[PDB]
Amino acid sequence: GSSGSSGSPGNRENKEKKVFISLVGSRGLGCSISSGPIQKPGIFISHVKPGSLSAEVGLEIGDQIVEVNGVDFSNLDHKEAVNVLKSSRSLTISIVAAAGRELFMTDRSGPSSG
Repeated sequence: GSSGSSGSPGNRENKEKKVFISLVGSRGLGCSISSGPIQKPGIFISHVKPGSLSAEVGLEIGDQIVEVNGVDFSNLDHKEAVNVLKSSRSLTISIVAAAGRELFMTDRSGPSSG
């Protein structure tokens, strides 16, 4: 085997990241999603399991789901966002890299069993 590619670079972005979650093989999502208020409605991650479909991508608490597989998760629900999330295996989630991290960061209570 012998083949090298330098590829053509050219990119400049930070916010709004695309994370594709694949529900195949030995790997199942293990992150919790929450529902924002009326002022900040949406789908935000609450927790991420170690070695989950979200952990693999490096998803963290705050990553608000604004889009999923080209879906409008900016006004979805915990049922619609889940149904759509459970709709197919492979889905392209578009987070804003800890969009609403303050929705959780703000004070650290630390629940036991929701």
